[PDB]
Amino acid sequence: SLINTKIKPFKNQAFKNGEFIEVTEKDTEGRWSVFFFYPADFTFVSPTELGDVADHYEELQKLGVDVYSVSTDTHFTHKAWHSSSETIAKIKYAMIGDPTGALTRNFDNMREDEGLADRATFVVDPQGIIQAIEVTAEGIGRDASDLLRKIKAAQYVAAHPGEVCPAKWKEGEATLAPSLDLVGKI
Amino acid sequence: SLINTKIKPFKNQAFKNGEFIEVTEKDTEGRWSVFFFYPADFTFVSPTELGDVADHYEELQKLGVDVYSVSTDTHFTHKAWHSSSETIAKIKYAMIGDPTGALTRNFDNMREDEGLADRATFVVDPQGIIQAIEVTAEGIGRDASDLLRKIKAAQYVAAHPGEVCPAKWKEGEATLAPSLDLVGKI
Amino acid sequence: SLINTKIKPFKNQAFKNGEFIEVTEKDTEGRWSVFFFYPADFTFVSPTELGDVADHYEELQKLGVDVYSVSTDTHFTHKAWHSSSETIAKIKYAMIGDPTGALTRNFDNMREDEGLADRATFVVDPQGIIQAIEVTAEGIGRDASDLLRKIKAAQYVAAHPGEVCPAKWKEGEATLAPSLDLVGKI
Amino acid sequence: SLINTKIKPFKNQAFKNGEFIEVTEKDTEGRWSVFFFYPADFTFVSPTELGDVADHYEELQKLGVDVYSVSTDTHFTHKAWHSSSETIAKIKYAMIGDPTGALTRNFDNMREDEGLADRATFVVDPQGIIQAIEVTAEGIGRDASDLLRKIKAAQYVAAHPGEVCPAKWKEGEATLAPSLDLVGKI
Amino acid sequence: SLINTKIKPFKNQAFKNGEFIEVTEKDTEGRWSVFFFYPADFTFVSPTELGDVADHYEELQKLGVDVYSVSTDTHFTHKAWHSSSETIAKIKYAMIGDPTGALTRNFDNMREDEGLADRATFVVDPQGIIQAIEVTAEGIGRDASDLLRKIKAAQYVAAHPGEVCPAKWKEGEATLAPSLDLVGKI
Amino acid sequence: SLINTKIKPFKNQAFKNGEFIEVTEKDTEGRWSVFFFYPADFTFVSPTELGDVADHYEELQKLGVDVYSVSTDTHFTHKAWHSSSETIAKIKYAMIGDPTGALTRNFDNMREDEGLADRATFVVDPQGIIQAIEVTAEGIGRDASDLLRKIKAAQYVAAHPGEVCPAKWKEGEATLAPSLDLVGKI
Amino acid sequence: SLINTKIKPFKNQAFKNGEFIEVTEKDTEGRWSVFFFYPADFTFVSPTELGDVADHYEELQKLGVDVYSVSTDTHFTHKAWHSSSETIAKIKYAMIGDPTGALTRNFDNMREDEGLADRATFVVDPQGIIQAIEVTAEGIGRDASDLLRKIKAAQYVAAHPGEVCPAKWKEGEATLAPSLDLVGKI
Amino acid sequence: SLINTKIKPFKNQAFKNGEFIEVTEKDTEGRWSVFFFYPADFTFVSPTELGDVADHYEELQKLGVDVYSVSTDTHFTHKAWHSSSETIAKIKYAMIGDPTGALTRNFDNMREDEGLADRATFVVDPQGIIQAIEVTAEGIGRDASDLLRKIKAAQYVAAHPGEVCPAKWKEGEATLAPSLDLVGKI
Amino acid sequence: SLINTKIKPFKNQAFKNGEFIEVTEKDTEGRWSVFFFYPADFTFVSPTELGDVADHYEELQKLGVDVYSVSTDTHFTHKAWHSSSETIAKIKYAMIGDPTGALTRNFDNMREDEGLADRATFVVDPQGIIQAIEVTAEGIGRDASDLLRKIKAAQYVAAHPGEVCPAKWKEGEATLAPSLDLVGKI
Amino acid sequence: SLINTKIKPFKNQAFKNGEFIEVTEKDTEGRWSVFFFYPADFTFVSPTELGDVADHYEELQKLGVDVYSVSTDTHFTHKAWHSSSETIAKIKYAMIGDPTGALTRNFDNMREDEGLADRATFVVDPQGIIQAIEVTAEGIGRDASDLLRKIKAAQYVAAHPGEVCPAKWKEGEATLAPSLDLVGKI
Repeated sequence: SLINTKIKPFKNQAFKNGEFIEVTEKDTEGRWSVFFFYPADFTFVSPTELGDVADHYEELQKLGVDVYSVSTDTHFTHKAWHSSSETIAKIKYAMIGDPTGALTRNFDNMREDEGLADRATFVVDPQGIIQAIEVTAEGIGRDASDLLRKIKAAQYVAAHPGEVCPAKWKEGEATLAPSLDLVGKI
Repeated sequence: SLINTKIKPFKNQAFKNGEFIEVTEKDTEGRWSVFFFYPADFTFVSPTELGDVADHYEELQKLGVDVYSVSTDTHFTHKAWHSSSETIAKIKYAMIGDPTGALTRNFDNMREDEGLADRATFVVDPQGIIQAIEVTAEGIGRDASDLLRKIKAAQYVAAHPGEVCPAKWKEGEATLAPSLDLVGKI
Repeated sequence: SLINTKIKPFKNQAFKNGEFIEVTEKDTEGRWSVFFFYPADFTFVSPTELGDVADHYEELQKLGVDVYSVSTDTHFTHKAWHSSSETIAKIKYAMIGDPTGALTRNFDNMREDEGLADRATFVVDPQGIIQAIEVTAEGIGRDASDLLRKIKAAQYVAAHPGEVCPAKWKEGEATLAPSLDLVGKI
Repeated sequence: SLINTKIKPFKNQAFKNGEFIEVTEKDTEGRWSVFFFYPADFTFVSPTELGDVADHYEELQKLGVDVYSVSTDTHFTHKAWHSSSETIAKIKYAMIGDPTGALTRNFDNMREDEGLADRATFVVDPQGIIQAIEVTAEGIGRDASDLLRKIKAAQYVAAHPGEVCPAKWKEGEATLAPSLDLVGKI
Repeated sequence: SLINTKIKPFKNQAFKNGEFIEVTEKDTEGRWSVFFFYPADFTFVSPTELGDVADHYEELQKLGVDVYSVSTDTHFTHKAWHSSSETIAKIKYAMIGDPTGALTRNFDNMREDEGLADRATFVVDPQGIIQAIEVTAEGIGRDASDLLRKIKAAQYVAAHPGEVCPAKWKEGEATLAPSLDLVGKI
Repeated sequence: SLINTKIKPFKNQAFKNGEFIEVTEKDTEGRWSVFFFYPADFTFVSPTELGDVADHYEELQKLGVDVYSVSTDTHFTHKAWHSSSETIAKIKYAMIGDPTGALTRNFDNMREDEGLADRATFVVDPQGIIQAIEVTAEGIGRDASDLLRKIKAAQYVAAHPGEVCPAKWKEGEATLAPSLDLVGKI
Repeated sequence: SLINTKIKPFKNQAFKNGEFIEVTEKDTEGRWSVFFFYPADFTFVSPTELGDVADHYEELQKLGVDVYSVSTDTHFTHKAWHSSSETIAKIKYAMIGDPTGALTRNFDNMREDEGLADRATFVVDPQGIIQAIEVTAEGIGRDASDLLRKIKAAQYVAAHPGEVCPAKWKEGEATLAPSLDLVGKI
Repeated sequence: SLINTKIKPFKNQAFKNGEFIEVTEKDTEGRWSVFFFYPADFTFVSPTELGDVADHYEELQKLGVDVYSVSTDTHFTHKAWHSSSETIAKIKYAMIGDPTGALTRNFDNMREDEGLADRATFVVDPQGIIQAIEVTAEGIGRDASDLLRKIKAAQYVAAHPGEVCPAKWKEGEATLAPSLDLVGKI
Repeated sequence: SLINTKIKPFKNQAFKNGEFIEVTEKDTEGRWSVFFFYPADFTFVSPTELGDVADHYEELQKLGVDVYSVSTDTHFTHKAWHSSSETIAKIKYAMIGDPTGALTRNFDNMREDEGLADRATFVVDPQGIIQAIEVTAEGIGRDASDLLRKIKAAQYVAAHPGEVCPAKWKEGEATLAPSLDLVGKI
Repeated sequence: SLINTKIKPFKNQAFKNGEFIEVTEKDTEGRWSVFFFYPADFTFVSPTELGDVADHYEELQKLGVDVYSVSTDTHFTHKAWHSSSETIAKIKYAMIGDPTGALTRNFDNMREDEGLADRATFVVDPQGIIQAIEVTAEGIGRDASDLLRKIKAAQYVAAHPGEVCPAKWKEGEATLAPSLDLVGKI
């Protein structure tokens, strides 16, 4: 898998809050990032997923997490989608266009027979290492609240070497401190 | 991503409720299956994840879903861990041993430098097609509840061709019906 | 050059007068076809080129010519564009989506560094042979009147073997009857 | 195709206004150039095409555009043809001989089975970049007026970065200015 | 060299006494042939050579010999040259056009850097076997008289197996009858 | 063809006027040379050919032309043949032995199924460039007088740049002076 | 065979007397080493073998020999086994975990179809050279006292260059001094 | 390792009790075999080992075990060695000669830089499966008694399906009956 | 070495008793044959060797042995040499001409840098198997009497299976009988 | 053939007059050497051949010729053979062992299917060049007296440049002085 591997350099145009910009791996350095891939603009499941992420974007930014949604459509298409759909209109993060498919292939996420990216999400830490991955079938929407829980645990372990987050962990709950004595006792 | 691909043939020994059994892809045919990979027996995060799934086993069995946990330890080791650990003793699903690492590699889930599988979960349908995937870093435990939501979502899309489950879908909530009129409307 | 070569098999989804249909080379056999490639939807020059063609569609149809616009965007995007743009709304011909870029590559017309098709037009006869080709730079708009002239010339030499259309030929003007005596005399 | 690519180096013999000269890519550097390929000397369609260009040569020269006709015939043959045909007689631009076919293949315009070049026109800017391409079947003549419209549009875009020419643009007509806001509105 | 080898199949367009015909290796079978290669039409040395051969055509036809001149020019060019030159107009044999260079290459006679054939002559017997080869530099004209002496010698050995024509041999002169007795006696 | 190419270096043993000498490319530098190949010593046609050349040796030497007869026999064999054949005895030039076939292959003159050289002659100028080539069948003898005309024609054009020898040219006749004005005239 | 070859570099985690340590080839430099491979933890023959060795561990240490048991199980497993089994509990040497199977493949001792190491023992001298090898089938336990005999013999020939140990050799008994005179005598 | 693999086919000349014979794999089928390799005849350690094996030949024969000693010497050398050596003379089993090194290489036992076999012993059961392997360095002689124990253990397991022999097992001691209940117990 | 290998098919021209013949391997089948290679005709050591063999030809023929002398010269040269030399004149066996070098190379006897065969002798039995080989430097002549001792020895072992000829063996002396007693005795 | 090639470097153990030594190409530099290959020790023919050579050791030594017998047996076997055979016991030259078959292969003298050298003899000069070769079948013994003749003739041609030894040459007999005049007269 790509788990625990460094993301690859990339260069893409994106639509973000009314303007076109260029995004590269340099923009991710030193930051937590979420690469949110979806099949295509103007579809059915994708907007509700992108809307869901938008509903948690202020919390993600406060956590120092940037979000980049990615599809194989052009940034021009994203711009138009943003103007015509009310749920896409609330998006204030960068919507990356990946028409050559290089960003999508970098994440091993292209459905070759369709020219579209699969429904996948990648959490990337400040050193660019992928810490959590989620991929679902075409007809199955993702859940932003699950993404957030995983991000908080990833941030928690980064700040607490020697500790690990048990299943279901949430801020305030007990963690584990790996030791030779704890081996077999849990 | 192995999303939307058929699982490959396999034959592994396993430990299940007191005895050793052989498990192959034939056992998965016609059923919903969950392949739950974890790094190693007698560790910290893993036990909590395995117990968490055990807590939902009744629910999963009622959904006609079989659980197969997998690690590169042997089935002998799984039996030993099942005797000495409170949490592991409550496991009633099959614990597959994958010492050759072939099962783990079939799922592109091997940490080659460690000889251990990554923390990955695969939801597989009755036709052997992978419908959902989740992979997390070593120190981040999974949450069985998220898994259950995706499973139900998958079973719903399988039972209702023409319908897809939007973001955060839960049984009882509206679904979407892809059509030409819906394009751009959501 | 692809001049005088037969078009290759293809299968693509498209938007046409309110509905999504599938187009293959079988749909072009026995008819005159114009493949009209453009970079991307929601752009600037492309809209004018598509409208210009739509302005001549009545004429092209009387001539028994089908038109297929092609871009690497999806058919969903075309539909959204057909609804938000007043000039695109007048397109009554098929708008083919080519997200995998296969069709575009068949016509050797892909700008690989952009994942977008170049501004090219191909006139194909009923036998599937390419009789005319036009390609212009990104910022230069094509002229539909010019396309029509080429089509009529191609249709003339088609129906009148042994006869060829000289420079500036139009419907009704003098043609040439290639013979040994005329050699070197013009 | 070769759209937006730089022309390759070449060195060929040509007949021009009563004398034999050598033409290389250095001759095109700093100037706008049209490479006009035709199948063969002493034929039928070609004559009317080369003459049509000669009729527009004054205009082309005023626009700083040179013209180079090309066929796989030798320069000797061009000289004889110029001195035996009233139409070819009025040609003042360079008539290049490409007996090795190298120039023709550089432009990917060789009919390998006949050893003759196809009816292709290439508009090359002062930096050697190909900005417009036209290819027609053997029995279809080209129109020099169409060529002039493309050169003017090409020259205009080169002189006005940030501006593009819509379909059917002519000197003095409204041009487009690609903005983020214009996306989807045109 | 190609001495004593069978010519390869070919299919070219040629000019012969006011008309255009097709020439294949099937037209040579059953007869004596002379393949006369020259650089280019409308030149200097070639006409004198083609004319010289024309001055011996009568004698050759009597000897059942067919002459085919070959250059990389087209058959159209040959027709135009026939008309414009006093010496060329008296050519009654077939003038083959080899624009693809295939025929010239079958005889290993192409000057690759010029795209023109070298000054070479090949004498081929009724079975397609090359019996004599002559090749001279660009500025060295051939002599039809010598061609005839060789044609006669070739025809003599063909009709008199066991006998060979010594140096300088000519019709009605002492030939040689190879035998074990003559070894080292001549 | 090997026409207009430079001979390759070589180092062979030869028999000349009663002694064994070594001949290399150096020996040809700055001198006109004729490489006279023949199949084998003690044969039939070859003696008469080698004798014919012997008769024109004065004339050739006077013209600054050296003669080298070549066969795949050794130099020992040449001496023996020079001592037993009245005609061979008159040979004053060098008889090269090419047992390895190297020299013969340098001139692309080997009958591979026999290990013997074909009946071929090469005229080489002082710069080592092949200016004339003649090859005949096994049973056909060569005519020295034909060689001299070509040698003279070769020497002429070498000392009269800009001028070319027409067909049948002989010392003391009208040569051609190519130009843009003589194109088509002749 | 790997007999008389140097061990390859390796890096593994081990369990030793209550703690986890890292072992590499560096740790064996300058000491006699025994690499004791076995199939899997929590099994039947293996425990008795490991215990057999533990019972000889004091004598081995007096001989300056370190012992490393190796299986493809993890070091966590070894710890659990050390706590749960009475015979394993008496092991005071390092228990190496080799989940990648690298150490195992270095010694060409992997049962590829099981992902388990074979029942093999290797004696390695201070310079890392293998001086003795033993491998038995899955069902055949090894005898630690035979190991010791070979170790003592390996140490003897090492400290006495010029002497070899005959069969059945025990400390104190006669040895041989290879000489030319001793050839064929014994 | 070659453990648990089937021996390959071979054909070698051997010396056995005064005469020369031929041994092949066929001779090992249905019986127990011990392939005893040694470096060279007329040496020091080897004689003592071969003699040791001789001392146990009765015991081995009663056990149904055939013994083949192997070295890269010829069978001629073996005979001569069997005459001049008191120890070798007492050998009554087959002494295989393997000058091509083929038999030795089948058992992966060749010291390539010496052309001599290493000191290795293989125990092969009636089905040709290698059950035990022992290899010692040049100066370390083997012990026949340990071979016997291993053979008896190999025979006991073969004759007692479901049982395995623990460390230090000898006829009359406790064996193990692998079962799920025993996992972790020993 | 070629010793004990079968000769390869060949077809060469040869001179034998005043006539030219063809020799192939069919000629050698069922007969003892001697292939006598020498560097070149008309030399120095060769005649004496060929003459030496000729002095023994009557004895050889009586023993059913044929002789084929071989050199890379032609059969014509052999004929000439047969007339001019009193020694060669006595040769009654076939003198094979091998101008292509194939026969010589079949016997791995070519001096590549000279194009001449080395001084080698090969004795070939009726089944085409090479039983004796002799090769000497350029200046060392061979001795036919020794060739005769070998032929006789080879014939003896062929007609007396189980018997071998000791060193110096000659018609009449005692031979040896390979067995088991004579091992190490002689 | 290895005739006229330099011997390759080698390092081998050997038995020489009661002691083992090491022989390398160094030992042959500056001296005449004879390498005598034979199949195997303790055989039948080889003994007589080796003794025959020993009978000529004095002579050979007085000539500055060293002898090295070679077989793929070890030097240990040679020693034992030198002690159990009256005739091998009289050998005073070096008996090289070549169990790796490397020395034997350097002289292209290995019977691959037996692992033994063929009966071959090589005479090497002070510069390490092979001047004479003799190879015989298994059952054909060599003659030392013929070897001696070739050795003397080889020493003569070396110490007398310009002279060669005719067939059957023995010291004190006529030699040949290779020159242009003698060509053909012998």
